[PDB]
Amino acid sequence: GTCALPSTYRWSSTGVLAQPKSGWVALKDFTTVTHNGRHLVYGSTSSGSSYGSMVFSPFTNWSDMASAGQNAMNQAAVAPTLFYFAPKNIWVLAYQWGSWPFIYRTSSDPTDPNGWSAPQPLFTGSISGSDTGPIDQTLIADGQNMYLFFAGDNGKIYRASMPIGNFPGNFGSSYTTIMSDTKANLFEGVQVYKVQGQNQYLMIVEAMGANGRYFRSFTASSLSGSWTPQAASEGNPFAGKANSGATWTNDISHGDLVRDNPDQTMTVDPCNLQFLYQGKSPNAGGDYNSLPWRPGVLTLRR
Ligand SMILES: O[C@@H]1[C@@H](O)[C@H](O[C@@H]2CO[C@@H](O[C@@H]3CO[C@@H](O[C@@H]4CO[C@@H](O[C@@H]5CO[C@@H](O)[C@H](O)[C@H]5O)[C@H](O)[C@H]4O)[C@H](O)[C@H]3O)[C@H](O)[C@H]2O)OC[C@H]1O
Ligand SMILES: [Ca+2]
Ligand SMILES: [Cl-]
Repeated sequence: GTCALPSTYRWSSTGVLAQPKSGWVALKDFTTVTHNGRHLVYGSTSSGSSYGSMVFSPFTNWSDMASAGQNAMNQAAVAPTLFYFAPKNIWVLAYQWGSWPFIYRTSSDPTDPNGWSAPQPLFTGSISGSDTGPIDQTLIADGQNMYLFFAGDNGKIYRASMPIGNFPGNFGSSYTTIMSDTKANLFEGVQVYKVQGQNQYLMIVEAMGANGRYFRSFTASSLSGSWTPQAASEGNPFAGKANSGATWTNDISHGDLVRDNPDQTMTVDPCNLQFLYQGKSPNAGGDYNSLPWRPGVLTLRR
């Protein structure tokens, strides 16, 4: 009853799933789990001037995302990562920008945008040759170690680790540079998952293609191991204009595979793979920060 990841990906897509509430021009950078049988989605927001964050009211079907309440967080958690940390029975929301490069907060109730604890440092390091600094963290643990992965808008992917028993905690300043390519090839939006039923981990990285944003995939047998390109070109992407089946967007950008198990292992089921992504009208132009990004969901066609 186990499935493998395909070598070539083909998706079908929803249309735009929701419009930003009054005061925002974009919904972005989604992170999602299933919580009590419902979709639980955090994201960045943009007013065009600054980024903030929000959580949607829980909803059972993606087709009902359009009517879900949009609940602003009073303290911004830009480009968030949401998961349940089972060893301490606590929810974790990690994010960028504030007192430290990466930050996290904890909660016993992840549906509440303002029930999160005081911010704690997640990462305090700095990288070279980046206009942004550390960007788009994710967190993932195996049975032994908690890993931090992140990007730098500069062609590099970075990794840090600690024994799981030391988490929640600060990774500190140290990191490993694990991948290095052109800025376009390894840009941002990095995510890492355990492939359920396989001795395999899946990494996806957002790249800048000729036709728009797309994702390149890599696999590893271990979270500390080397990453092998999988579907890693614009013509044969993990997800992009070439294979999304989306008509409303030519961009497949920063989001999260749908995680049915909300825990720190970031486990995905290759038999029912879905991708909650951000896209935008091909006609939308202007300053990056003002782009009208919207949620969509891809469903893998097997
Ligand atoms: O609490 C306070 C903090 O909030 C504060 O955080 C700072 C907030 O501003 C941050 O600057 C942003 C860095 O990230 C950028 O997003 C990039 C922009 O570039 C995009 O890529 C471009 C797309 O178009 C192409 O043509 C072009 O070639 C690409 O480069 C990319 O997709 C985005 O992710 C934002 O635009 C910046 O506003 C800053 O880093 C934070 O430090 O700090 C103080 C603290 O007290
Ligand atoms: Ca993310
Ligand atoms: Cl490491």
